[PDB]
Amino acid sequence: TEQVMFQPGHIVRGIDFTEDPLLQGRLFSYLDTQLNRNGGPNFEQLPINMPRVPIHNNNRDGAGQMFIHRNKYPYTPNTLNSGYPRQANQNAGRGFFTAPGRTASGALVREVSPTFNDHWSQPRLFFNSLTPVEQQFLVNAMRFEISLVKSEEVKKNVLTQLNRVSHDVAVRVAAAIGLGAPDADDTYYHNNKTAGVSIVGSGPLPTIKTLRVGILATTSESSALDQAAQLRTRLEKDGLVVTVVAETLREGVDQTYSTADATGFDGVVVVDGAAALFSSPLFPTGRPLQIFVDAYRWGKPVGVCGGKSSEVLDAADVPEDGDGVYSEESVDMFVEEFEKGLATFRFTDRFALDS
Amino acid sequence: SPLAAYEVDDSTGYLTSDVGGPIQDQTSLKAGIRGPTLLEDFMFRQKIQHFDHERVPERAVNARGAGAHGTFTSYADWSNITAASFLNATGKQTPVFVRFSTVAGSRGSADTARDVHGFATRFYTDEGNFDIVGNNIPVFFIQDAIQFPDLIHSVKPRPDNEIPQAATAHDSAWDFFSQQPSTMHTLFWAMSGHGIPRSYRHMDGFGVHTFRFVKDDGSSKLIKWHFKSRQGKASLVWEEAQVLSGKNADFHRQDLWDAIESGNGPEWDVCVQIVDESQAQAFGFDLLDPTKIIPEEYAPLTKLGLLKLDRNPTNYFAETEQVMFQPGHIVRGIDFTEDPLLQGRLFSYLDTQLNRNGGPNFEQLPINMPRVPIHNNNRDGAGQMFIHRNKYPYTPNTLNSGYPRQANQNAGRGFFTAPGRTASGALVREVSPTFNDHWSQPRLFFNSLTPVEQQFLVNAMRFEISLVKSEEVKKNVLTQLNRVSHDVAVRVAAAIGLGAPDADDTYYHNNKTAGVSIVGSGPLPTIKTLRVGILATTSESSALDQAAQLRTRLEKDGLVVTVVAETLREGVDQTYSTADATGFDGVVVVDGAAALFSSPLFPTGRPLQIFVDAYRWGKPVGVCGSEVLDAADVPEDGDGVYSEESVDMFVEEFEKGLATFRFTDRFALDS
Amino acid sequence: PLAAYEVDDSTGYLTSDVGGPIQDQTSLKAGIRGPTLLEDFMFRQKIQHFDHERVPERAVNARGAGAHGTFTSYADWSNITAASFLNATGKQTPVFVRFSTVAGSRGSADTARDVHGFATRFYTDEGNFDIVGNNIPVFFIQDAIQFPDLIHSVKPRPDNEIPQAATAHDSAWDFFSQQPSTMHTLFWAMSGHGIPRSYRHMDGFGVHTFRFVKDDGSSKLIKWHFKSRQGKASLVWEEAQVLSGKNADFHRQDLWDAIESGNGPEWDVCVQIVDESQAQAFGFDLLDPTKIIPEEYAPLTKLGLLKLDRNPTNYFAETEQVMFQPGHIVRGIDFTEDPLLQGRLFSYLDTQLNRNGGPNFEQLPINMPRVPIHNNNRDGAGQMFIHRNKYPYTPNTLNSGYPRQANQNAGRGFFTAPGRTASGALVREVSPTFNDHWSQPRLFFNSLTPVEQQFLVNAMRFEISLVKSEEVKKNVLTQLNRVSHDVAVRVAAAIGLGAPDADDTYYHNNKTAGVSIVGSGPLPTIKTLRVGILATTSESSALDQAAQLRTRLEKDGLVVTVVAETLREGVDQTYSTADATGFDGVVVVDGAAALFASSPLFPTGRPLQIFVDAYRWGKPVGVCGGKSSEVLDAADVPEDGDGVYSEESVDMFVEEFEKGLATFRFTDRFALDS
Ligand code: HEM
Ligand code: HEM
Ligand SMILES: [Ca+2]
Ligand SMILES: [Ca+2]
Ligand SMILES: [Ca+2]
Ligand SMILES: [Ca+2]
Ligand SMILES: [Ca+2]
Ligand SMILES: [Ca+2]
Ligand SMILES: [Ca+2]
Ligand SMILES: [Ca+2]
Repeated sequence: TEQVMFQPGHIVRGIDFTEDPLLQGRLFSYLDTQLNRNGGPNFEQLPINMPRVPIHNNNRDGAGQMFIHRNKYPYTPNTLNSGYPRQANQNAGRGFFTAPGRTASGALVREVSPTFNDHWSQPRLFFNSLTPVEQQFLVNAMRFEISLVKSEEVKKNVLTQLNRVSHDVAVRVAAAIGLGAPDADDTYYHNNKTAGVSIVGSGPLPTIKTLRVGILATTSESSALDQAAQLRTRLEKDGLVVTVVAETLREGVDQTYSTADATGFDGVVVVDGAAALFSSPLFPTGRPLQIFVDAYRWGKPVGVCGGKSSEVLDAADVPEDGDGVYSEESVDMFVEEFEKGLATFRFTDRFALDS
Repeated sequence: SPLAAYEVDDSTGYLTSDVGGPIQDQTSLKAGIRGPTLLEDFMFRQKIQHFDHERVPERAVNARGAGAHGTFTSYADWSNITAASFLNATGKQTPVFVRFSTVAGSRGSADTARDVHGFATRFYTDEGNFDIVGNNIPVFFIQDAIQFPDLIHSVKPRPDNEIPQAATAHDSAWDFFSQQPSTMHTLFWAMSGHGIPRSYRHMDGFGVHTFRFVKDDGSSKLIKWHFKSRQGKASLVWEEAQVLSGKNADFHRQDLWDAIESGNGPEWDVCVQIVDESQAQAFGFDLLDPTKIIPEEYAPLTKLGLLKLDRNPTNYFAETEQVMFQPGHIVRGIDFTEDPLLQGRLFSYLDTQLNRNGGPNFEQLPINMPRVPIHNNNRDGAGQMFIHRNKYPYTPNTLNSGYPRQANQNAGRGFFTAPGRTASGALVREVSPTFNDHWSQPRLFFNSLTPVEQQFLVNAMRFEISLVKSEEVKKNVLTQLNRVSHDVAVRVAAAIGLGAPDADDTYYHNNKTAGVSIVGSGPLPTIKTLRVGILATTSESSALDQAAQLRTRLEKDGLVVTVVAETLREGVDQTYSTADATGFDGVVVVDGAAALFSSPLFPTGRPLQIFVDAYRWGKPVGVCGSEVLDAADVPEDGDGVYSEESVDMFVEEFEKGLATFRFTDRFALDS
Repeated sequence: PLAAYEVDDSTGYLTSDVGGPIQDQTSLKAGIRGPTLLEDFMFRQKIQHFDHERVPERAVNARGAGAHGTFTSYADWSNITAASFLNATGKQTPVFVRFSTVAGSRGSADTARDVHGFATRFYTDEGNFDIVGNNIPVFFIQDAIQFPDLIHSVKPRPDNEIPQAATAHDSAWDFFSQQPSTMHTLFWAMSGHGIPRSYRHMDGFGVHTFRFVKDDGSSKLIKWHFKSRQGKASLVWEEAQVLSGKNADFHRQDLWDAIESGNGPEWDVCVQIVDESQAQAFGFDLLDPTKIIPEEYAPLTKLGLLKLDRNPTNYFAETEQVMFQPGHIVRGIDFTEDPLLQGRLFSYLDTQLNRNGGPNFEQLPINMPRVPIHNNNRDGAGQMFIHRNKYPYTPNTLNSGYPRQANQNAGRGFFTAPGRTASGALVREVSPTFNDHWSQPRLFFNSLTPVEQQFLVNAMRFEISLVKSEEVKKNVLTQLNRVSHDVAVRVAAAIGLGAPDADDTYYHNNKTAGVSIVGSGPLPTIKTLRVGILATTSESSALDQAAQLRTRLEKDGLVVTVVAETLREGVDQTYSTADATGFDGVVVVDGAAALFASSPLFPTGRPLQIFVDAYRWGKPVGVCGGKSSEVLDAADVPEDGDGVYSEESVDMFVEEFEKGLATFRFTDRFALDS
């Protein structure tokens, strides 16, 4: 992984470049930068970089040269090696070839094409295509980052650009930084949308295999660990990755409260045998409840399994009838409902919106 | 062998990039037929990038050299003196690679420079690579490794103008020699024919330092490595070496390559002198001192095995340029000594390879790989070619069950420091007083040379010191030479118009030692590979007939025959224009060519000058079939001068001449 | 010039690189006969440095030597170029020049037969401008992508790395005969241009067509030609072979010495200037680097004087580390679509990463400009600057918009010639206008003198006789025959093959000025030329003669070496170390006549050999004193021979001998094919 050295210059017959000036310059950079990383010119000889076909060429020597070349006439044209290696091109040897319809005309220029000049319509197209909560998250990311910019001039300049994409984005972002948004400039504003760029709108996940479920239990009650073992079995059958959390390790418990965190899970379940936990030298004060509260605040499916739920849900300020909040005595029923929540993945009705 | 797996065949196939994409490489991609070249041309950039990065730093010293592969075969089970696995059974064979080199010249300098020579041998043993990084001279200029940059800066070109190339013939070098008297012994060797060997095959190999042989019972003895050439000892003469440096900079590397290609691969008996630890100061000097030899009179040679070089490299850069030797490549059964020159060497080779290779994985290059499994916790680094399966590369571990396991005197045939070794005293930057005699052994060496040999060494010093501009340095040089031999001081002083200092007899003596003279080592044991130039003419069908008759005879006796004439044709190898006496070990003029001794086809007098140069330089010379000998002012009665009508008779005599190799009576001596 | 970076060690105690005083002569050991200690930091820092002294040699032109100097413009050249270094009569700009061979490694001999580099850096007030040229105006190949093919073929065979610094081997001649574009440069290399007498006696060429661009955007096509003020001179090959052995450092020493004596070499920096409309008007393509513009079609314009007058202080730091680039270009100059030039632009910037081992090679003193640098290049190994601007990106407001963009209209920016265009398919195709590989080789050959043509035939005979492959030799004769049937026949005769039937397609009888060495006439100056005076310590009068000649010769700027059996006052060299290749002219004092008729002090026949060699190689030779027959007879040299002198009078001898030094070579001494 550290030594793999990719290049857009690693192209094959059947593919060609375009005159995208970003692409064009990349072709130089990767070949050159590999000299930096590898410290010499024979980086294509590292195992991870080698091809899976024979190499025939007249490249020689260089630091770290791993081949012993038999051909002692590595120049073209030659007779002393019978004209080998032979040239490959469109008509012989399945050579790479530049698309033959490609042309260039005009002055040799350091000029930008005016066709590149619309920097704002597509940002607006992308924004228009996000759902309302998704638009809010984007506004909030901008509010977070721009509020950390110290220069008032830079912040003003940022609002000027954002406003060219969307007046509303500029207004909402300005609100957090205590500046005024400039007046609407409608040149590039439009209402068009495009498919397949939204995450929130992309629907439930097609598979929940690998998703992580944290089961918060206790060693204080044999009943709680029995619940967690049963839940584990039912969940693991479906390819979910189960972590049972308790105060200390023992058979069946994967993780102590001290090392556990809501970020370790895609869904969190409390077994009702553990309701009492919701201070100790074994974990920070309030840790078990905070794992549940965090998972809820971050949109994850959360639930209590066993039939007794009000104690836990009330301590966590989590409404029993919320979307993505589960309570069932039946392990089977609990898991069936919970797995729907995992595919839904995030319950976005837990996030405030600008009005 | 690591090398077979990495050989790449390009005898068939379409050209590809390094990542296997078929491409072309003859025309740049352009915006129109007369247009500018495009940055998107990856074919151009990958090819030019590789070319732009072909070169690597030359070796800090010994940059000019050539290598070959071969085999070492043990003569015995040497258990009784060493635990070394490669020496543990009669007939046991180990692959070797050897590089020979000069020392001061950069990588494109002439082979026939006057210099110390490197003789570095890698034994790819079944218990690790073992390197003996030796020289063709048994003693070194300096007594402490820390002085190496001083010696080498003084011998290498002056740093303002990088003049002169591959030569000690300048002020700085002789300033160093005259200020650092330890240099005298190696200097005498370099100023002898040992500085200009006839080939790599006609020189011996020496480890220089005292090492230890260590037995499995922990006992040790002190040893000197001496590789004894089976081809004999032979030198050029200095004027021939100078001409050679211009006419064939590649002379030694060509000589070696050709010998191998012809099934005449060079051999050495790999030998040691072996003495007890108690004898470290028993011979009148300290065996930790790398400026001293053990005279053979005090310790004879034990023949351990045969070294044969019999395969050339496939790719010079990948094998010869990239081989990276280290005296730190040691194996169980061998140890170091407290020789301060050897001690510091240990650090230098490991570090300098980072410079050449540009990263730390230089032992992964095929030529540097061992021939046994590697088990260690070395990881990562630029150019990492392995994919290590062990994800717990730390010791001690339980998560990899304790592997790799520690090897030591009692486990896993580990290396171990000789257990009888000790250290005692202050931590000092002081030179042992036992190292202080810088002059007796140079005198021993000089005494041991034949009179003409002593003349040649004197003439070498006369040549070089006359090129020293500084009057003060010249005087200092005579001061030191005079401590070795008053006569050497006198004779050298005469050439530079200075007076020698009065005799200082402190270190004078009349002792001699066997095995250091070239001139005295007798005729060569074989003449195979030696070169005969037959000077002929296209004028006379009879000249060509004569030449071809000589050729049949001489080639059956293993000699390399070159028939020279005005122009090439069937049976003629070389034109006069490209021919030179330095190309030959013997010269024969065929009777029919007597006329040649002006043409637009070669320089005026070239045919005669080849014959005259060969005679002046001491070679066997002859005419097969009066006038030629008169023209060349060569006496018909001369030793190593042949004059016969009978081809068989001529061949028989001439071949004795080739064994004698040099007729030293052609050289004037001081009286 | 680089004074700020000099370090003086003429006084003081030894220190580490961090200024701690230390010693460096004995290792630290556990006891006086003990093992060396790892804690010996004095040892490790010294030896680490030594271990890492070397850097990769240049991929080509590894063997070379450099000096500092000054360029002076002759005029304000505004009317043809915006280049600031050319914008005022008398304007001076510091330069550094490196001269080189091409194929040999470091340590190979100066006097190998080869193309030679002539790379000039102008440290201009608008940036460093490099002209990375050669001593031959045309190059072997027509596309940069072919460079590794040419260089692999010329460099040593890669199994044994043989032969050093030579085209005289199969691969080279295989490549030349398979790639006929090579013929022009090949003919130049086989002429005296392949073995120049010194770096000072050769010219410099940019090779490619470039553009001169005016501030108004208009452009003209130019060829750069640095015309030597020392004259043109070559060695003969046999002499060159001996020199390679006797003095591998010959050209570097010659240059070093000329500068130290106050005879720094000079060139007129010239251009041929033509209109863009003339790119195809001369019967060949100006984009084609295998073609010269005959001077009859476009005369040379003298732009200014280049003079080298200061040697480096440290060869490694200055000469070894200087890193030229044709991409070091300045406002007022631009490139052309020459496909050889085009790819070179990439190569030099990349290859310096190899040599320097890091990206900040422009910060080495020798590579620095003499004007402020303002850019947003940052970090990288070996970063020597401490940049204050903490906003190194454009566009910025946080650094007020600095550095500002420079272009045609502001800040005196470089700009591409605005009339330049491209048109057509993106192609890996050679222009048919490049296809004539033979007419110019023929024009060149036709322009040489008869003995010069013989020398070139003989170079080819020498090299091609060493090619082992019969098929390569036959292919070589096929290509040479397309240039000249007579050349093919004459070369063929040495290798015992038949030349193919005449093919007259590209034969012609046209000639061009300024390409012949032999025809360029006597040297305009004899200052620095070397005279060896052969004497004897056996006769006090021979020493007196040598001394009187010394005075007379040295007065005229000649470098005089007196040779005798042994050194003493007034004798510079012994016979043992003397050689005819060390001299441009040889004089025997008649008091020394007896040595020309055995000694432990030099090789048998040495004194006579020096005289005979000098004669055979065409040099002026003579005897001073009145008694010349003994020496001249022994040397088989005729008294009435041109370039052979015999006078009693020291004054008269020197006047005649000096005319001979300017003639330089007496060509009547060389046999010609019938
Ligand atoms: C007994 C005295 C010594 C002998 C016989 C010796 C022998 C050699 C030989 C034969 C080589 C070339 C190996 C090859 O062919 O690649 C070499 C290289 C080298 N030597 Fe030593 N040497 C000696 C002393 C030293 C000392 C004292 C130092 C430094 C403290 C030293 C540092 C080097 C370095 C830096 C190289 C280049 C190695 C490489 O690039 O792989 N030498 N020496
Ligand atoms: C018109 C033809 C050319 C001329 C006159 C030319 C001239 C030179 C000169 C004079 C040097 C040595 C500069 C110095 O003294 O440091 C040099 C080095 C070099 N050249 Fe060129 N060259 C030409 C074509 C090329 C081409 C086609 C390539 C590759 C595409 C190339 C790649 C190099 C490289 C890699 C070096 C070593 C540069 C360095 O290490 O700094 N040359 N050339
Ligand atoms: Ca193509
Ligand atoms: Ca010096
Ligand atoms: Ca000898
Ligand atoms: Ca063991
Ligand atoms: Ca070859
Ligand atoms: Ca000439
Ligand atoms: Ca590096
Ligand atoms: Ca521009």
